[PDB]
Amino acid sequence: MDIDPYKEFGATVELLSFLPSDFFPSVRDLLDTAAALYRDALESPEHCSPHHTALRQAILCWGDLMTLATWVGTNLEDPASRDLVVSYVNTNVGLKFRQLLWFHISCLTFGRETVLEYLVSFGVWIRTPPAYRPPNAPILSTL
Amino acid sequence: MDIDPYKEFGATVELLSFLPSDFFPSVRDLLDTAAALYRDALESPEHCSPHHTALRQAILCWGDLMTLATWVGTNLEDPASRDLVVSYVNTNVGLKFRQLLWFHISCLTFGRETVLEYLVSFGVWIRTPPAYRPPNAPILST
Amino acid sequence: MDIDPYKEFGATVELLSFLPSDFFPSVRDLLDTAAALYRDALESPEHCSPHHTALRQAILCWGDLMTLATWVGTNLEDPASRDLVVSYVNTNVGLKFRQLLWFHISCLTFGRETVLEYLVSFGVWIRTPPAYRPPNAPILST
Amino acid sequence: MDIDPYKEFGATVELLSFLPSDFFPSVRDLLDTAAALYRDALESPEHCSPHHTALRQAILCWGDLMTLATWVGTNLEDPASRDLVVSYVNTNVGLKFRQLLWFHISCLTFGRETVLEYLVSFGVWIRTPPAYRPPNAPILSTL
Amino acid sequence: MDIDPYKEFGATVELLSFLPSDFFPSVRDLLDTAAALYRDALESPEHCSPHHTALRQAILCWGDLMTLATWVGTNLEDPASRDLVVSYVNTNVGLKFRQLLWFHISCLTFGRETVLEYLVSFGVWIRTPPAYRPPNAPILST
Amino acid sequence: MDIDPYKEFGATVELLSFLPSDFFPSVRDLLDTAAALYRDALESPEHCSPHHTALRQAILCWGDLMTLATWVGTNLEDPASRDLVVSYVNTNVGLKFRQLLWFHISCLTFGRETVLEYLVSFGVWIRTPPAYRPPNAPILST
Repeated sequence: MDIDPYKEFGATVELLSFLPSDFFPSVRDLLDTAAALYRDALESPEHCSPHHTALRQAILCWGDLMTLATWVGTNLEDPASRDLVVSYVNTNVGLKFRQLLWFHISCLTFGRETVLEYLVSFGVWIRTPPAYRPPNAPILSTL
Repeated sequence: MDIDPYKEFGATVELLSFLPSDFFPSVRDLLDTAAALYRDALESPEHCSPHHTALRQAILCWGDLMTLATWVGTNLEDPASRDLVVSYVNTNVGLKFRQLLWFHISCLTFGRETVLEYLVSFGVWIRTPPAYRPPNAPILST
Repeated sequence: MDIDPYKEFGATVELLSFLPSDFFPSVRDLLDTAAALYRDALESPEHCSPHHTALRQAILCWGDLMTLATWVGTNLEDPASRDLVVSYVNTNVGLKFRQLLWFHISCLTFGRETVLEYLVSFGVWIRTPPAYRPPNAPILST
Repeated sequence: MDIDPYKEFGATVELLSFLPSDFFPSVRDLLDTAAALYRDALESPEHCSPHHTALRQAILCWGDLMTLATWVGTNLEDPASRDLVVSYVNTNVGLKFRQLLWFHISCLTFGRETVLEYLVSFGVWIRTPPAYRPPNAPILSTL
Repeated sequence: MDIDPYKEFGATVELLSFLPSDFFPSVRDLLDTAAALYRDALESPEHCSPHHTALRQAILCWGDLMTLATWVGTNLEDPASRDLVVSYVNTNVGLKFRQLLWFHISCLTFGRETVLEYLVSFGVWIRTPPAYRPPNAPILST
Repeated sequence: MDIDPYKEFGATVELLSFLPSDFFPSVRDLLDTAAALYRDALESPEHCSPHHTALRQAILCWGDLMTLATWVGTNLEDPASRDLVVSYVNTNVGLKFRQLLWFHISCLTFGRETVLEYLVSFGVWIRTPPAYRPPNAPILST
């Protein structure tokens, strides 16, 4: 299927793919921010914003995959394949979940337009080769 | 942690526990019905209703677990492990999706006002003993 | 002495005698349906309708007879007596509760106006001989 | 289930539990007062008040348990277990039924606010140790 | 090349894929029903609705393939080839016509507003597993 | 129980736990700041603000826990019990009491809104990679 989750809010998979993997916080850090900043809005039953609506489902999906990881880790009889599967889940699907949760959280915190502007700026920044790129990477804030 | 997927709508997990496991349709069935009725509803410039957003997220998540299954089929040479994992993905993670996708497609077709009443009526129906149980189960329409 | 539980509503004991004993659902079924649809209706700061008050009293009384059953299971070593008492609580005190809880949950879901008519229609249905009896018994909806 | 019957009317199981067991009248006395003061209101089909609505069901439940007690007393073949069961029902569930019926009857007679005030006062009174507690216990009346 | 016959109406090819192949009626049945209800609707001085035009085109096309079949029966002496061609015309080109003619006769009788909803409801019905599937399939009326 | 002491002031136990353990200052320097800055306000009979009452109760509680520890130290002859109890009072609950005192003291000095804003700011700053975050961390100010 040719479906893009971020295409609704102006963002796109091509636009976000420029971000290096090291940029995103760890998934546990994103779920820690989720609680600490929006535990009321997430648990409350109002349709606060489409960002919240997508974020709830994203968090639940990550919960399901975490349960899947524990299931393999505790149940599987082969330590080698056990580690293989847990490491496959924690990294490959990691990237995607850390990216989606980060985008939604950043939108809620900073404004959709602000996040899109920052992402365009970082797309410009990263593609420059090191020898001429500025030393300090772009920083995100609404001012 | 304990976010409830259906709470923000008019149904919940415990409320949706009424409907038996074998009642819900196959994920392939739901996917085909979606590709048939709503192929642009989940591709329009902007989302129209929270149901569309939730349905789209459901398609993404099920696509992720489908690609996981294909990857397992390709990579896990051990036939027993490959069979176990493919059975798990389709029998234990498949039911939850079946439920979510069904709740978000019936809502689009008929609306929450009709789906929530259907979920109450089906509980009433399934609760009666087989002696007095109407042979024809309730079905959605209009 | 001879207080009638349903008299203050639109049904009575003799009126509710129409519905067979095996028609009513299990107390566990009714309890689950309640925990699913009305979990705050029976916990809100103040009661909203007499149906809520009566349903809450019914839950308390059934909880009392459930704890009696568990206590009997724990304390009565004599297996025959333990079996007799557990059978009694669930077969002779269980039917009356099944009836009360059903009448107070269907009223909440659909209202007295629909429950009383359903109880008349079911009498009409059950009264006909099997030759002309419609195969599909009447069921509540909307 | 975490349900409290008296919580609707301001009363609570914690609030009423302070009352000593000897305080409540015998269950037969409560059912004698029921008739003598509210036989018309109980038998009449109007929803006079939520107190009446709860009281009708409470009386019917006690009737059912009385039938249960007679059933065991007359039918059971073992006199020892027969007496055991009848005494278990007449005392343990007694406390609860004598308490509930007493609360509803007192509310009907005296006013919900008056009963709550008296119950708070008796909660203060009973918790005081004997050496400093007043000799005469609080008395209930609307004045 | 890829013109869609139903796109200009409220249904499509993928949408009409829900209804099983054996559900649609025989071409003879549809032809007779047409000769019975609409014999002047497809012969009036001028067309009244696009449904009439499309139905008339369908009759012409099916007449062309009927005459092809009769010509094959007359001319192809080889019994095996004659049997193969007559089977093909009625089993592989016959289903597409059955579909088109049915969609254009039900639309005339009941209108698109009723046919499109019927096609969604039948998908919902057929999708449910046999365990909970209502024994009586949905049918058009009024 | 499930009472969060910060629940009233806006914060939560999880929100303050969103900072690392070692970040909070020790009880000693913290109480020295309290005494240096608001002793006259803490000793005054004026409940000028809820923070004053909460802090007043907190220091008294910590003192009660310190007196118990000292009594254990002087009374118990066993070195093992003495060491374990004096550590347990200091390390296991020291973090919680060090975070409770810090919240109130910072709230008084800079204002509650400043502390709430700083908590989220620093919690977000501690989780971003160093090469993509300002080298110097945030600090309270007015």
